[PDB]
Amino acid sequence: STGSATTTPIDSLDDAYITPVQIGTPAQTLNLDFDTGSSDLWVFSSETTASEVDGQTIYTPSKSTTAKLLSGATWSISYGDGSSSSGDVYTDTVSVGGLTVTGQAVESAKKVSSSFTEDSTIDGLLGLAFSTLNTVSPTQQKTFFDNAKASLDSPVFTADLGYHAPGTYNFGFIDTTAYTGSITYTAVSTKQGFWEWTSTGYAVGSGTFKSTSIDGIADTGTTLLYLPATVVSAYWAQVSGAKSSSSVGGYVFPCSATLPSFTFGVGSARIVIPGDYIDFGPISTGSSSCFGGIQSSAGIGINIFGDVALKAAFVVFNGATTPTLGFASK
Repeated sequence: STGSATTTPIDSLDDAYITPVQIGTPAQTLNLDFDTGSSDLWVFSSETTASEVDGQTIYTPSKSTTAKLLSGATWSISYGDGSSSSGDVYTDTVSVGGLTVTGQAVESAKKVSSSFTEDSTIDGLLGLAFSTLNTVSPTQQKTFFDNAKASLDSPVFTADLGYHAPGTYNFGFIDTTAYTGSITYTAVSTKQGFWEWTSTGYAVGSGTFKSTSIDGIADTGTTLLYLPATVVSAYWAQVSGAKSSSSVGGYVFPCSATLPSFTFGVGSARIVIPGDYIDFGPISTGSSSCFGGIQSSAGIGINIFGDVALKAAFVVFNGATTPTLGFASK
């Protein structure tokens, strides 16, 4: 089997991407944030505290003839941005782009933190990291991909995120028309539950490539590119007037600037992030200070190849017995 679904930016900045997901019988379609940095499929629901729902579409398990309470199971998750959610668990039928899993754990939120409430466009998350990170207790549950894997034509999924445009998540096949050149595959460590790999270096604009190992995670659920402070300083030094602002929470730059590209290495291959992808717009409405899309990972404890980096590539998440990642230009 295979599946193929379009993923759409939630706003004009590509702050996140939503993908429609069918849950239950009859189908209830929710727009979920596919997150290769976490491993829980959780949704706003008829159980979510009413004051914490503000425009999201909810899953109502009592209206699904295939929903079953997973007795005694609870979940609770905290994300790197400080947001969180928790609740109980049903199993139900879940379909993505024509690919169906029966008995998928659907984590129903009883509580969500303010940032989730305040984002009416995201109805929940669909985790695509390794199932060892799933938070369901006392019986840990599998991700949608883990449950689908054995049925897929090939044990892979691909992320093809758009810049200010829709893109595609495919399951079970590699669309050879969706990228240019060849796909370069690179080793993955699953020791922390992430799609963790080592980039071979970077370049800023037209500058020379610096060969240096940068361990980090391929994380579709993180907006920006978080790299070591040395690398980030080297980037922003090429932008007149750019500075790190403690009050804003990162590097800002004059909105009048033209940003240089940023290249990262995948083995001997190179992925180029155009400068425009690194512009996240005014820090507040009407400001001429703009927020940068490359930020320091110092204090986060891990480097994160988030959407800014991944949207410059066609990315293969290879869930073979020994997982690997593939990157191609597009």
